[PDB]
Amino acid sequence: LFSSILFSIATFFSRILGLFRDVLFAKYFGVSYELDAYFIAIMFPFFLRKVFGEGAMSSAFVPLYSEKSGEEKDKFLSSVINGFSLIILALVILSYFFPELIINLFGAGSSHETKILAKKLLLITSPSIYFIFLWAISYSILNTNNKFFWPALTPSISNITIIIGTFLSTKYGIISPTIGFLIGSILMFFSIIKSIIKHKYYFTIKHFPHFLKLFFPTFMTMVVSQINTVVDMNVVSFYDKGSISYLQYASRFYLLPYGLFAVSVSTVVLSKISNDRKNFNYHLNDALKTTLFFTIPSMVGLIFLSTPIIRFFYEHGAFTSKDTLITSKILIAYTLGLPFYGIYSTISRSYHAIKNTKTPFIAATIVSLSNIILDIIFGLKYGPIGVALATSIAGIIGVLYLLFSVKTFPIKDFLKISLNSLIMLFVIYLTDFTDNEFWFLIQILIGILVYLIFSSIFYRDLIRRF
Ligand SMILES: [Cl-]
Ligand SMILES: [Cl-]
Ligand SMILES: [Cl-]
Ligand code: NA
Ligand SMILES: [Zn+2]
Repeated sequence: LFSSILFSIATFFSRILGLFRDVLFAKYFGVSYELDAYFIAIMFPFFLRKVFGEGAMSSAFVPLYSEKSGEEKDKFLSSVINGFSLIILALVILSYFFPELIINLFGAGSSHETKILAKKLLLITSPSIYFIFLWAISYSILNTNNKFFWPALTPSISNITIIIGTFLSTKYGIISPTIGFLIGSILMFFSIIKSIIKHKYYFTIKHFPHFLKLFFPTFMTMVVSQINTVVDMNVVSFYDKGSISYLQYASRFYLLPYGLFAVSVSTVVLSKISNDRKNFNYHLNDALKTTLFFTIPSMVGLIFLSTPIIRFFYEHGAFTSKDTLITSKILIAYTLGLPFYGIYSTISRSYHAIKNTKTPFIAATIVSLSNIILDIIFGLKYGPIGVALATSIAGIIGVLYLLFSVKTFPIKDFLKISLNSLIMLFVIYLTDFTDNEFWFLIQILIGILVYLIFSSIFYRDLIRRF
């Protein structure tokens, strides 16, 4: 629909801007115990943000808010706000009085100086949760009114404040981007405060229990799917200092091709399932093909060009050649799972599309359990790269479960796409001559052209018919 395209525009801007935030992190801080500390401090809010944000709450909030009429709707809203305010307040109190609990939750293995600094920053990040939660509620209200572009854009506020703090980091140090994180949350809330403050306030949580009853199922899938990144970070804290920062650089960069190829391309087609349930198996079939068509070649390219890509974006200022080597290898480790997490995401969102919460949940559980196990075994011994690989392998396991669940997969088109991807690989390999920092961009363009040529050869009849 119109709102999906608009949503992609808003999200695209916010994520590219986010990338610039990370790039400046590499420039001004590189890999350091202090950036580790900053990451630990912001993880708790960010964990909460990612869980609730981008309309996660909406799924349960929309039906219960929109249905009500009169000032019972206003009462409902106030009930939710008050309830969450209670939980949040408890959290912030606990944070201030037992910061070692929070620190150990996210960075148990980090060094002494890192933990001290992370406490200091925690004092600044803790209040952000309240504003993030209010931002999430406000967001939902907007979704009831079918406004999607501007809410989707608000994350850019946070990115700009953090960026600015990074620019001021040469004057104030690590605390500047932390205060920027805080202020960023505040301005994100104020940007859409009107959706909340127009209604009246009632001193009650009367409807909060019902809201929790309905919300809980979507909450559990968000927690389980997200908890993995917390586990990854926690585990790598036990490796040499700077590991958290390595993993954050690699994963934040990795989230661009994942978000673009493993999720976004499959959105449009997936919409059909919601409107045409009777043909789910057929529609799902198509979706999978779409996913593969993008994820398999990308992976190849990303792996073949991981080092030059990483060097182009990150190797400035404090970020050093050693950091490029290490981060590039981590990025490969994540990228090996790209097609598997694409398939995973497609099947999961389709099941969600036919009102099935059980299977996506179970798959999430398998992936999370596997990732914790493999993070222990491989992460502790082999550090960041081991953690990333654990994530990818876990993805493979989840894919096997889901594939045995839906009992359908486009084998023929998988083979054709893999073949075209290896032709592409062969051509880009042959063209690896100049060894110039800017050469990889050309190599991507060449690769795209090769891949589309041979795809058009192997899909001639499909292009003609359509
Ligand atoms: Cl950040
Ligand atoms: Cl209710
Ligand atoms: Cl009710
Ligand atoms: Na992992
Ligand atoms: Zn109620």
